[PDB]
Amino acid sequence: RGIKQKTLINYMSKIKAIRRGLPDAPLEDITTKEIAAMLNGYIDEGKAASAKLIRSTLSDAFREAIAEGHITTNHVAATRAAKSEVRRSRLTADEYLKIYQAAESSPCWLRLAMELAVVTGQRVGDLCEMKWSDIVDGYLYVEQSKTGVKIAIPTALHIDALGISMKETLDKCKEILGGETIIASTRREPLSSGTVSRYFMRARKASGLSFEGDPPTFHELRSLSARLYEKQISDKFAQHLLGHKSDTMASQYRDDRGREWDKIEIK
Amino acid sequence: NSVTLHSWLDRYEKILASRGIKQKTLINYMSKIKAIRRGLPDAPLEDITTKEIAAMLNGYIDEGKAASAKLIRSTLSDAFREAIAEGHITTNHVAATRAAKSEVRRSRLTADEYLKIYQAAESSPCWLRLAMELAVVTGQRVGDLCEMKWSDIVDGYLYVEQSKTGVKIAIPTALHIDALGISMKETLDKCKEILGGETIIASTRREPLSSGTVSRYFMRARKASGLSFEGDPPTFHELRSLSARLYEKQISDKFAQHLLGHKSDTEWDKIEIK
DNA sequence: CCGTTGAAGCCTGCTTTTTTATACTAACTTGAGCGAAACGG
Repeated sequence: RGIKQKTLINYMSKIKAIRRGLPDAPLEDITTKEIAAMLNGYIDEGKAASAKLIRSTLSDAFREAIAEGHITTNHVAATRAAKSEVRRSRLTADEYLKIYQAAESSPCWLRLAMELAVVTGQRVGDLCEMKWSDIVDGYLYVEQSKTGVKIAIPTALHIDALGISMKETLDKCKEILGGETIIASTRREPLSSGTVSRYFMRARKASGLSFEGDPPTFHELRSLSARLYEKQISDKFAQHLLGHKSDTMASQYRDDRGREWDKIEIK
Repeated sequence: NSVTLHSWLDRYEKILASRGIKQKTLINYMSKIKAIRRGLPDAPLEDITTKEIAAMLNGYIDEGKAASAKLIRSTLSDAFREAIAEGHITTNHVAATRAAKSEVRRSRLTADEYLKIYQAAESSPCWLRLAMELAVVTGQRVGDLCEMKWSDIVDGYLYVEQSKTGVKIAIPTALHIDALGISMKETLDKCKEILGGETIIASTRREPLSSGTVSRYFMRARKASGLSFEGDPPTFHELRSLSARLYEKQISDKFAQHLLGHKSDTEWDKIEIK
């Protein structure tokens, strides 16, 4: 079906759980009951999001089965899908500096990757894949991997809510870090995306904070960046920099989720 | 009684013959029907299962021809839908399957590549070079480029009647590509001196040429140049795609759309300050 | 300075007003087992 590598692994992770939670008996013999018995078994453990992906992947498995002469109906399209609200909190500006000072004990690239992920508002994965050759005439050509949307971030961008410049942070990664990638390690070599966030969680718990539910993360730097880019300049600006095009998430990525009250001014 | 699959496919072809469509179009469907003949046994429609339909479909998907599977699946489905209308069966066992999503793998053409092909077209006759520059200066399709007569040119214009869509436009004899070094006027007059016939693009015998030979000989100069690509080597039709790509950065985007013959709208965007 | 009268209060059946849809697609994030680099004897 032409997949993007990683996505394929996700499916296999959901299929390996079905064969372990459901007998290897005939498909036509598989009633709707035995499908909800296993499904609900993962809903009580708090894994509500898991039950949604398992039922969606298992349901599609039967649609293909019906197409190849195996079964007549899908007994998975009869069960309900478990809704799951986001428990991940949002990051604030006053919380950003706190983690900034708690990253002192941490390597140097962590204090630069955090400032570069809030000034450009780029994805973590596409943040560790940007070479110094992707910067021409003061423009940072970034090609996302998720959606695959290309953009150009001008070096003339700075946040007055944190006191950081993109031209000052960029050059601060050429001397301290030094490498083929804007964000390298202590060995002048690239760094995985599943490690840049790891070192960020350490300073989080060490900074001694306190949130409601699931604590923020490195990915939250993209949310805080857009939240500031919406009041600093405009809304049409923090909609293209993130690589977004639709007009449905421009209001969802603006929410607060119950962190800080939406202060309504005279305007 | 009178059932069976094949018996229906014979009474189905006549139905499409009265639909009132293009000639070449009707032929495309026929080639799909013949494939179904040697792809499925001769038995009543109510006996054909969804399994056998997907067994033949996927067989063409694995061979590499995923695109063909889509049309054959979309055509075979129409036959049954018209079969139910007559009262033959009750259900369409083809609407249960799923068409295989195919991605276009025909590489595009650049400016450097075109220059390498035009020069390699030396061994080729004296009408190919003219057909190349013309197909890029007009950005028209190979089908109409062969049906262009010198009578179409009226007071500095170029009346072109697209056969595919049917759009009617007039390309002025003042255009000029500023990237390859070609001029509409200088190109047309070059065809009146060298060629010399009733049609803008003729043969060495002063006679019109088919649209299947214009792109055929173009292929020879493609593999003779010695250029490597990624996927399937571009074709003569790509000159139309290269034409627009150039005019969009030479004049305007609204100009390329009007030149190609489009009406409605349907890479590295810039993030402005405001 | 005890006894009657009226602004409220819940039970039921309506009568509206704000949110979220369905689904592949593509990631992100905290374990834990594992191999190589770098410092202590």
